[PDB]
Amino acid sequence: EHAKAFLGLAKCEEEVDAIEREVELYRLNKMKPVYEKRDAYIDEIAEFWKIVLSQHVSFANYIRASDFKYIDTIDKIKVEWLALESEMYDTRDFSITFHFHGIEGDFKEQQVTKVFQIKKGKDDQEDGILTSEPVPIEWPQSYDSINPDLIKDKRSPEGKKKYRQGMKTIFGWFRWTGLKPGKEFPHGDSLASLFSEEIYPFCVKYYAEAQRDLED
Amino acid sequence: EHAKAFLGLAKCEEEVDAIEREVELYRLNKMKPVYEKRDAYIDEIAEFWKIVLSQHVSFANYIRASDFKYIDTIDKIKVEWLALESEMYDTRDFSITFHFHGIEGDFKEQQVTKVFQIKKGKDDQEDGILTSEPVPIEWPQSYDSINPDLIKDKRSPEGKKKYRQGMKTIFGWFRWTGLKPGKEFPHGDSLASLFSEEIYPFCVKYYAEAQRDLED
Amino acid sequence: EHAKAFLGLAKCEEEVDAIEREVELYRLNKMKPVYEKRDAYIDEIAEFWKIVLSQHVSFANYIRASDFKYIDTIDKIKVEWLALESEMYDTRDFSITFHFHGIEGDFKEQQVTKVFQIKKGKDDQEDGILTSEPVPIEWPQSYDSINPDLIKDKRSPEGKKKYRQGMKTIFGWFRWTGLKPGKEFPHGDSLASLFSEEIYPFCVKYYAEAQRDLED
Amino acid sequence: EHAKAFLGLAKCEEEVDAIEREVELYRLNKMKPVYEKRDAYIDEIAEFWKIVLSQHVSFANYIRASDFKYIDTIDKIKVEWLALESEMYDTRDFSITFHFHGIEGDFKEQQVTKVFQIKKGKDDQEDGILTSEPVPIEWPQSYDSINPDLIKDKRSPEGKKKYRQGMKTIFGWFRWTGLKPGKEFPHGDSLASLFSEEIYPFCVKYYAEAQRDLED
Repeated sequence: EHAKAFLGLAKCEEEVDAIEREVELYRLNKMKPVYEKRDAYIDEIAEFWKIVLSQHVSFANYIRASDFKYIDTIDKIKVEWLALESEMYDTRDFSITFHFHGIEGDFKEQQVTKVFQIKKGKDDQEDGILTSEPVPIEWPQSYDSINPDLIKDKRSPEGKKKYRQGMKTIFGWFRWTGLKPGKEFPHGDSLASLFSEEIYPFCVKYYAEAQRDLED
Repeated sequence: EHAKAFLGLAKCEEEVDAIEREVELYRLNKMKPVYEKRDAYIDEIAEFWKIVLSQHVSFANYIRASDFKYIDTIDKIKVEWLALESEMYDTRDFSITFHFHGIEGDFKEQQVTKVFQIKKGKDDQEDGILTSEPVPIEWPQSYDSINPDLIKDKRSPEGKKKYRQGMKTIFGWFRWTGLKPGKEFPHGDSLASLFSEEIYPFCVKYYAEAQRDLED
Repeated sequence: EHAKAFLGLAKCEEEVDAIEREVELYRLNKMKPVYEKRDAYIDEIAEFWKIVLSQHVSFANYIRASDFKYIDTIDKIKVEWLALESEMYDTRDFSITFHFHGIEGDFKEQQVTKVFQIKKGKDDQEDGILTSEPVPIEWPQSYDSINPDLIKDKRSPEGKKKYRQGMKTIFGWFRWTGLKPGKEFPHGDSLASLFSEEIYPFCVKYYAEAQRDLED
Repeated sequence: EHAKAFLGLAKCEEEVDAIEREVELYRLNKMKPVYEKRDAYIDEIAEFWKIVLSQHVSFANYIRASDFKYIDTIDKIKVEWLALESEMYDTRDFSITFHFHGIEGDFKEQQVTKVFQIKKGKDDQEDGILTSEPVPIEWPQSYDSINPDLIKDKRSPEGKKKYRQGMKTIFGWFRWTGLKPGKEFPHGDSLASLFSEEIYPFCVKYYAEAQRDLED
């Protein structure tokens, strides 16, 4: 009845995995209402996101300094976890919504939402990896020369170069999917994790740290 | 009403911290019953712990190979989380219970339990650190020469050396407290964490890995 | 006897330290002529440095992406080791010389050299740490608002902020000394090491890697 | 022109590689005589190696604490670099010689030397990796049950287990070659590097540190 034991143990492991999911759902449910309250207070501080995003340590490593002109117009960010809507979603799946104030003559005021979900390929310990769907955004006027929608050739030496430059901008990240390795915005996956795991949850601590450095 | 906002945010952080604790209690409560069931099956495999303990990668780094003779007689381990009994305990606080089969003429069959709880010293980010109380154990006959209870001098060059050698054995770990840095069993705290965070929860995975290496 | 031995060993360590210096001098002397030859070939490839600097992995982490506009105009870099000129210099001491092509009406074409030398503070094991002297540079026109030489106040909340922003640019690095911890360009020392230990010696390997990726 | 330049740079890299070898030979030649002098003084301190080997931080991670009984009898270690004898040897190639005092009726007093040399497999960047030849050693009497030369079966479940246990002892390391990955003493290569790069060169610093702790 070592047999019975082994069979029993295998089933217990499965129950452990089920428990971890139940625990995570509990956490996400309880946190949802507090995030909504927090977000409401955030809306009362006009320059909040601009400050936080410029303060983060590694965020800046992902995007050309050129983009910051536009990143500075972000005045709202909201993350929502998809597993709260349906149990068919992995606990790590989420949507992220940005609002931009825009810039006269260059960049339209607009709201955009992107969705990220996990998938597995089997083969290798792989807990599974993030994927996303491209989502439309109206690019800044000045980015017309590296806009993939305006470049006619993108197959010529010059066109190919312009194309790759655009895909390396923040706007190229919006059409990231994780399904064409080496052909999309680099590390779109790690950027997404930065948001769900660091930036959205601890933004206030980042803001405080930034306002602290104003004094010394 | 940035003021109101800031005050509101500070309170929300506090609620976050409360939620994390509530989440942890939920996890520990749900897991308790599964651990009891698992443990029951473990009891049916006589050499389980001996195998697991010899299999772990880093456990061996903590104790003289000499001790393994006695570690091999362990036939039962149980961890219990104190926060389940009272909310005055930190979520990380726990008791650990060992049973030894013993060895004829050298080591008595016996059961011992040690308790670990967190404390903070303030000063430094310190999430707080583990502490424990010494607990009595009957040492193996052959360890008489480095037994702190039998060494008369322990202040002479020879006595001091014998004393330090005994405190570096597994049995010296049992009187570890974490309150006399540099004078007790080295890294008693990290060893304790090995048990609560790795060895007890994932013992089955370690056992399987060990039985897997039997084949190649 | 044991005495004699210990004195002998102490002297041998001293001889080891002397040998390490002798070995380093040999390396630097033999390398000097090859660097000069190599540099001559480098001068024939106009966009060399621009490409290499944009290619390095961690260089970008040190400076605002804004600065790259100007970093891209660097068309010459030369490192020389001061220990070759005098034995009073530590083997690690060096001068670094930059030439910038400039940008009409924003940034003047110019050549600048900075010197770095080791010093010790004693106590802490410290092999000793880098120091430098501030060296004058004509800042880009567009950097006028965060130029420490043009800010009148720099003590008001706005002036202090503008001042700190300028000191965090590449140009602020040029007045780094390592003598006012926390008040100068962050990690000026690690940046200097990047140049002497990685960028200058292995630039060609970085360039190749960059040209390798340009098609992919 | 550009052609000429590229050919010139390729040749300069080759010269760099040649220089590194020349520098290394210089270092090894100058150090040889100091090591001989130092070793002579080391021979006058009977318990030197025992203390040093028990003191090293990570050495212990490689071998069963059981082996220390025998490691404690080492009273002499000598490393020599083969590149000093012939230029056909890589700078990293070396021989290592141990002398053991032995233990009456368990372990014979004896001297053993092993040789390590680099080889390349091509493709993977591989600077090339260490290889060695098995060298005969008379095993301790008590290790008879896991001695590969005494196990008759080593193909039965018990024999296979005994065999693998022996190959994981320090004595199994002596027949390591690096030519049968996963079937020989684990990480024999990293252990060899520990000796040539850390233990032999800095033994004195380790000894001092150990004598420093002996009072604390």
